[PDB]
Amino acid sequence: NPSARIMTFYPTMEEFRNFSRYIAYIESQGAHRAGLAKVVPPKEWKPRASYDDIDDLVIPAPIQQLVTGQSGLFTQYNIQKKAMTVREFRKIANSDKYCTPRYSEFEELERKYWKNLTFNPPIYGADVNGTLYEKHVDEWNIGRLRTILDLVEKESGITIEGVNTPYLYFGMWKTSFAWHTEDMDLYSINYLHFGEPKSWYSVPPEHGKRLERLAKGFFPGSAQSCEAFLRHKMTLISPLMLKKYGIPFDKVTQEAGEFMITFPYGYHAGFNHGFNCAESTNFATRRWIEYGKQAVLCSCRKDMVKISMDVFVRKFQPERYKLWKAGKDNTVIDHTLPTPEAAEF
Ligand SMILES: O=C(O)c1ccnc(-c2cc(NC(=O)c3ccc(O)cc3)ccc2O)c1
Ligand SMILES: [Mn+2]
Ligand SMILES: [Zn+2]
Repeated sequence: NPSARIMTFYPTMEEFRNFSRYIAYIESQGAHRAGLAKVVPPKEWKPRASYDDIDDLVIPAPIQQLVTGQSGLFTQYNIQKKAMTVREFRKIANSDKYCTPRYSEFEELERKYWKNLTFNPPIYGADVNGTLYEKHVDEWNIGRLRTILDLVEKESGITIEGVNTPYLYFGMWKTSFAWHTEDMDLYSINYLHFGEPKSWYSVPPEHGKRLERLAKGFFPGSAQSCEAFLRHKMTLISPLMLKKYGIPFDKVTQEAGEFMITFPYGYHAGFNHGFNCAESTNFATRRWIEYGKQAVLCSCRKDMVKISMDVFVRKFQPERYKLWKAGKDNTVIDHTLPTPEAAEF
């Protein structure tokens, strides 16, 4: 994939069953070079009978997103509100003061997003522990994907919420997620159970460093106070600003019933079009490991997702364990190489 563009995939039912092999397949197709890929499951597939039980479900920690800034550069502050249900949230989301506006093309909605970002602060029901998969769904079950990230709980019992456990995200119009790569520069998977679309922007892993250089110029106090201030997931940067400073990016809209897959060191951001609900978790492959080892983490606060790479290096790269543990493994990552599990392809 020489243009590092966002690809879309339509696996048949036979290809869909083994998750790790399909991930490996799309990397042999170079999907990973965009940092983001969309996957459309066969029409024969569905993760849950109906979404009707849900109105009684609780959102423990609703977050009100207040946004300050101007001229393409914004900082998002997350004011926590008090708990509420899906029935309550849908009421406020479809309300006349928070609902989606009418529009022609997508480009129109996008303009309205970047123009009104900082007015009428919406509520985002984020980080809600839980799944909406029925127990019998055994293909692409975000709850139990069986990838090597499962080695983290198997050898230490540590469950990191949202990372090796699923998260549910209830959004309304204009709720967004700031520019970030995943914790420990992992993969993520995101399924949009129902409702209005979710739009995404993405920067190819091979240019992520350019985005960081730009971000440290725009936010010098923040750069100075943390080795990786973007992991705070508070920074929004408009596509025009990226364009103006010559950072390659791509955009995609995810509609209900479709998957997004993000790749290691793939910076991404986006917003919800209206009331919807999405499930998300991280995962890993053998290719992730070197990213794992070199990832720069937040340096200024505690309770930051940090994962011990020792177990991974001992098991999958034993020849370099001693060099690494002694700090002499000066390996250099090539963002275009696909994961070794694609030797089948
Ligand atoms: O909103 C989404 O659906 C979305 C899409 C893609 N990624 C995420 C995603 C979100 C987060 N967290 C955040 O964006 C976040 C922002 C402010 C906080 O105080 C705490 C957390 C951490 C990793 C992620 O992968 C969120
Ligand atoms: Mn993310
Ligand atoms: Zn920090």
